[PDB]
Amino acid sequence: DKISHKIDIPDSAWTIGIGEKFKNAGHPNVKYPMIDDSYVQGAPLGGFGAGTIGRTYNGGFSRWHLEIGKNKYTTVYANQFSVFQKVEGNKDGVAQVLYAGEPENGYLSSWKWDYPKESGMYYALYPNSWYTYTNKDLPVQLAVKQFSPIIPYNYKETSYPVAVFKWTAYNPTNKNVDVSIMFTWQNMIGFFGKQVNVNSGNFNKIIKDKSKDSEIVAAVMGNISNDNEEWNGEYSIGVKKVPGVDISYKAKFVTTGDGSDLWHEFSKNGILDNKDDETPTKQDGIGSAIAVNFKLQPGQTIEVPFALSWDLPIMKFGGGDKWYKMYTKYFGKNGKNSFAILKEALNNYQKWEKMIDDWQKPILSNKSKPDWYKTALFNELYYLADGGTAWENGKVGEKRTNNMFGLLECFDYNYYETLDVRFYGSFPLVMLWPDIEKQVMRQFADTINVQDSSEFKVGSNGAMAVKKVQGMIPHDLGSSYALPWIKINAYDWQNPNIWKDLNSKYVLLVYRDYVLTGKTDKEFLKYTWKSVKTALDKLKEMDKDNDGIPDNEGIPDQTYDTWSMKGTSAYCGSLWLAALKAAQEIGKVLKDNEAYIKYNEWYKIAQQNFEKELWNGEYYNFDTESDHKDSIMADQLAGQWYADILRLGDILPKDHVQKALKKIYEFNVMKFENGKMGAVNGMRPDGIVDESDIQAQAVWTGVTYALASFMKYRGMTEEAYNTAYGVYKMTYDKSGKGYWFRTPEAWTKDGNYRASMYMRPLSIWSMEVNY
Ligand SMILES: OC[C@H]1O[C@@H](O)[C@H](O)[C@@H](O)[C@@H]1O
Ligand SMILES: [Ca+2]
Repeated sequence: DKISHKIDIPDSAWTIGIGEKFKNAGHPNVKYPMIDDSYVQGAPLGGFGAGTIGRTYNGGFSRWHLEIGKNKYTTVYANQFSVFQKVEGNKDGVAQVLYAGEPENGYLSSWKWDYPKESGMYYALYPNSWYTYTNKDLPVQLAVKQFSPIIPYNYKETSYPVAVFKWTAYNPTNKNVDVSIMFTWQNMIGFFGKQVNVNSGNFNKIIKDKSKDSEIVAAVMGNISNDNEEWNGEYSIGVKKVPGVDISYKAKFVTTGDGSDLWHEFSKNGILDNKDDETPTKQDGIGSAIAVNFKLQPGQTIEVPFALSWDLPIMKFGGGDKWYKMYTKYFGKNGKNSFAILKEALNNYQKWEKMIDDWQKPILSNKSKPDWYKTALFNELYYLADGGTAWENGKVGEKRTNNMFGLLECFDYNYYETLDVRFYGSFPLVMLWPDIEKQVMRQFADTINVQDSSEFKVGSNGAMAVKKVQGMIPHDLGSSYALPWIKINAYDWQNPNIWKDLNSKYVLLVYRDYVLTGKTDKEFLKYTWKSVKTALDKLKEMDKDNDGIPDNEGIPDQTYDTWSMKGTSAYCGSLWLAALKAAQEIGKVLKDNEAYIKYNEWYKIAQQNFEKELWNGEYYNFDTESDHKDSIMADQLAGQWYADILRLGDILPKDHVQKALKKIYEFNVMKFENGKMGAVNGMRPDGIVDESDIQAQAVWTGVTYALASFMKYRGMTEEAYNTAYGVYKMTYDKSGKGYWFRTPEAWTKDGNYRASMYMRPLSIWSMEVNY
């Protein structure tokens, strides 16, 4: 490996060998079908609301999130980078697809597949990833840096459906070498969203943009139809000329054939036929190819950028609603703009690299923080783009001043912005894209007094319940299978209208968003104040025994939606205390004296009673009435966690908080697989895992990172990092379970999982709240 020193890979990048087999991978631990796309994954490409494309460490374009809200894992084998190399004065050269694999069927059988093992590495530090190619049969070594412009406090480039591939080639040998790099892409119009005739009308064209001292050559892969539908638009790939390189292209090769129409040209001398051909296809799949060729002298390096764009302006949801995607604000809505997007990237990618370096640098340059932590912190952010993210710029047909946003909980449970989960998972948004975060919270504020009296069947018990009760915060803002933002509470396993955490979590999220954006946004507090008061007043009515605290009802009436709580719970009860303290503080800011007085009085009574009912001398009991009420819950003081972040002070005595966190570390972490897998949710006082429910005996990745945050700002530094380390290790390490770029909700002690690609572990960013 002589190429690594010509490029700049941070030491904290996650790494794996190209073609590496992983032996220890986890699988779903549930009874019902659940997504398992394997460990062959990589950092995604694409902006927020754009649809994303997962290119794996083996090089394939395989995890397709272009249909917003859907996860489709299938390798489109035509989509590749390939290399030709010939030592000057040899008879023949060699050509190789840079993919550690081959197709299932006979299509593209002419190409040289099966990039060999031990011949390159993949590196990822989201939003950047890299591949190096150090192959004994390729005298020139190559690397590529690939990324999309995901940039905090930037709501423009961050939305773009674009990826840059910046190649570096270096000749360490004593001979001249002829080198070509070729990007191939299938015209994927009709890959999703088209019910019949999936290739029909697809056509490819070549654009040559020759301005002064500059040239871009691109293929635009579209359809002759001007229908404004989810399936229609354009893909583009292309390259920018640099000194020393020539460009060649082929507009049309057949992807549903043996591929020799393209490959006979490239394998001969690395130079394509430059044949334009706009003939539309009928049944056959087609694609385009863009190549560069250059000669490298001994010791010489060259850099060449390629790019990929996709203008698919319309997202459709299963209930029928069609929306424009966010990026259409900047490029237009007609679906004929892929070249413009591509050109913008090719002309500005160096600036974008610098902007990415500027935001990563403060963390990367802090030498008190271990590299493993940095690996997890940046790489967990894959989910903001990859989580079915929807960001609308208008309903198709009919303009407001805001752009509605939603991130899925996950794909298995296809719910937008699940509030009991976003309590943990929305940290990166408040800290890095706060205008989005406030928009999401205003969305929730608007739903609080919605009433929907129609009934649904509750999954856990078969009872019928009202869909949405006035004054109760909803569980979620709909499903991609139905009507995001319009039909809320898509979730039905439990009835969220009787949850005891949603209303308190809502208030805490509101006050968080004010505090962590500098305590200046009074207008945001004003917008949400009526909803905050309503939320707390409604929850207070669920106090059945007059101790001033809502009563859990002996069912799973909160985020641990199979783990029953009864009476006063540490979890919901601490959240209630913190929510009351937040509302007091908002009361003061807004000069609502009577609210301050009321919530202050509620707080004093509740706080006194919480302490009396649950403090046992070492920790706070799980609750006052359950069968294992004295279990040690990892999340028992979630309210105090948030109160620390919100600078609300002590809701409980410092000494007791400290004792409880020490107990959690000593038990839930260190007595669960030697502290190498995170914090188990429930432990019995004798040091054995609580087995009363599957949730009690799992580690929740987001709970655990949040607990690490809580420990850290209570000065338990070693405990904090050791607790977080088990999550990092299981996710990313060779001794883990192979969950990189699909961090799950939960795993049991065997390492097997529930719900890959989950929002909750974005809570790692709560470990950085001074950002
Ligand atoms: O894993 C537990 C989670 O399951 C999801 O299906 C629910 O939508 C969440 O509210 C819950 O917290
Ligand atoms: Ca009560």
